[PDB]
Amino acid sequence: MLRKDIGIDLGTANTLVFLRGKGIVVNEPSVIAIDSTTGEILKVGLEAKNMIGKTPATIKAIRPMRDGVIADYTVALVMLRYFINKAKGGMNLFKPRVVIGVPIGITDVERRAILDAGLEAGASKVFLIEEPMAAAIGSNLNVEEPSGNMVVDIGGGTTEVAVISLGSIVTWESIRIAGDEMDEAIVQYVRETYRVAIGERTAERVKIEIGNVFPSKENDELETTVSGIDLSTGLPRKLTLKGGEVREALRSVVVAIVESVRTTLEKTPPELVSDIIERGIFLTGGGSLLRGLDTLLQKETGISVIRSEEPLTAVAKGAGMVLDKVNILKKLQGAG
Repeated sequence: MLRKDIGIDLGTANTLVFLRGKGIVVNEPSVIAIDSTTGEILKVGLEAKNMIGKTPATIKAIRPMRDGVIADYTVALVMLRYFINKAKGGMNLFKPRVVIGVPIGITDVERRAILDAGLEAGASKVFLIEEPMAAAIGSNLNVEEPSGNMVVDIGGGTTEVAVISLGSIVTWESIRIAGDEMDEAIVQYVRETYRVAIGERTAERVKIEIGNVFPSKENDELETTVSGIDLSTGLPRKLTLKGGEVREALRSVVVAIVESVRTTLEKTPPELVSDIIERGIFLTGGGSLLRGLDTLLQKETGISVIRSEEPLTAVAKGAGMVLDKVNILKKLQGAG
């Protein structure tokens, strides 16, 4: 196409870009590294993320997106522009149409900030789409049908729970407790339990390697090691963590997620709840990969929980795909 159609999952942790007719063309951490004094852009993406917790005073590794929205506008803009340009494979004579995912609980001010960023970033037209909706579309769930589709989307910034029907969200809950809060909980557990200071990236690695929320011998037996500073001696220290401890460290976050799902179901229209019981709950998002999360939610809700086939790319895919679905596109907020 001359005018590209782009779908963007601008996450607090990772940014995915879908290009209609090509697929996912961008999959990089939502991090930008700059020279702390001049403001020169040093790196964007993976090379920038690799700097987190390891930068000299002359470099600042920034994650402009937080809680599913723009935390630092000027930096978010530069990052967004970089990713869009990269998605287009170089500037074209015609500015692309762009759809960006947003949390349902986003405010009008936060919405406008993203629309403006999109236009300044080079889009001819920008549209905003709720993440769970994009996630459902990207997963080929027939969102336009009058059939209850409950999606639990856990990203890095927010946990979104929505019951979808007729191309729209009927009931929902949006909490700013997700992937980032999980890493944070691990960092905190280690500090409090062992008086050892570890970084955000080490905590994330632990989450990925042995993160789990359902008790089982298998999960309890999972183990890995973390390295940091023993705050009692000031000496470097390596220690082993087992699944049981990580599950406990994640208890509060899980409780909050379980509660958001339970709360949404309770206020969902009965006919839709009837559909959900038959259809099951769809679990997706990068933050939903915790071991036994589907098992836990199924036990807590009494309803079958099905994991997304492509939990990381669903939102970007849907955002791109909606550009070819007029009936849904028509209802999205836009600018340009």
